[PDB]
Amino acid sequence: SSNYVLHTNDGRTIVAEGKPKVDDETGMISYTDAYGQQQQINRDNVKEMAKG
Amino acid sequence: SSNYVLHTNDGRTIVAEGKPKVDDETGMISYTDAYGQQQQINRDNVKEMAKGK
Amino acid sequence: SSNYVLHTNDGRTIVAEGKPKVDDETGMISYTDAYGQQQQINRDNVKEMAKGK
Amino acid sequence: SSNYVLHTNDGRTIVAEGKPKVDDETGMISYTDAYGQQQQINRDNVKEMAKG
Amino acid sequence: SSNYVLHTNDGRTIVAEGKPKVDDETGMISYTDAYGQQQQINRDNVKEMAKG
Amino acid sequence: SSNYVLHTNDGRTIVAEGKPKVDDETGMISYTDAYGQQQQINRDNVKEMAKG
Amino acid sequence: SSNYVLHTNDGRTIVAEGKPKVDDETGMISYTDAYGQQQQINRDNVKEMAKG
Repeated sequence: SSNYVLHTNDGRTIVAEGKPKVDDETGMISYTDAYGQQQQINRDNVKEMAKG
Repeated sequence: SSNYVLHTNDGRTIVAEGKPKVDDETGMISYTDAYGQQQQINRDNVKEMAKGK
Repeated sequence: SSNYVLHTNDGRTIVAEGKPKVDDETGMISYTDAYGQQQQINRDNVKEMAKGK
Repeated sequence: SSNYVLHTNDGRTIVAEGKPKVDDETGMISYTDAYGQQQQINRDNVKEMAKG
Repeated sequence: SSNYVLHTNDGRTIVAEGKPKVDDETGMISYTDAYGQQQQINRDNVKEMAKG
Repeated sequence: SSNYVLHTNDGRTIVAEGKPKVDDETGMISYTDAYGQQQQINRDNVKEMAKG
Repeated sequence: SSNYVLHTNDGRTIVAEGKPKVDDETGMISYTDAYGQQQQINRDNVKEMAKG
């Protein structure tokens, strides 16, 4: 898939390898960063998301 | 479909191609912008929107 | 149709034609303004609502 | 009638004729004021409520 | 029965006759005070509760 | 019952006998302290909890 | 069998032995720390989480 770009509410821009989605087991937004590591972020700190 | 205009708490005015709707797998408001890029925005960052303008 | 007046948390009063209601597709309060335009407003920005003119 | 008084965030004391209740269509607390007009107030703006 | 004491976020303690419970019609915490009068308070204004 | 140690957001430590859990009737975290008193605390004021 | 790292609001970097998950009884994020102790932390207090 194409990369996705997340904009945090703390001024950061994060690249994800695929579409970030809520992990029903944690309630947080799960994604894979550019280094291929699985990450999760509090949804309250995610302002926007763009495909590409 | 008629475009919608969203106003964010950040002061931005954003144009969507169709009615923005919550995406069940993200919990955020999903839409496609005027440029055709698929975007999502936290509902807490949306102040209001209108159908057309 | 009965009109409503929405009072926002930012000092605005908006006239609605028909009772504003939560739109499950967006999670925001949906209504039609005095000009026939469909609008949506974040529930957190709605302080009170009065039925009438 | 059953008379209630709502105490709001901004310090107001509002008289309601009949028990105020959430309107599931709006998610807000619905009530009839001392003048017979139907009112609705955001739940987050209501601090306390009392019969009297 | 037994009394309960509620501690609000505004530095106040209210005595309740019986266990306060959410009134599903209002979404607030419902209880009967010492005066035997029906009272309701926004859950966001309740810090703690104790059974006396 | 096994003890649990709760830490509030305002920096206090509270010992519970038995696992604290949400009381569906109040929406708050319910527990019995080490001294046998039934208490409840607003979830928003609970930072963390540890078994032991 | 991979470990996880939780980043909290107060700048803590907590190692979890296993993927943290919400506990339906408390509504908080449940996990086991490096010392084998069962811990729980308010979702609102977790900024991010990383696998590795």
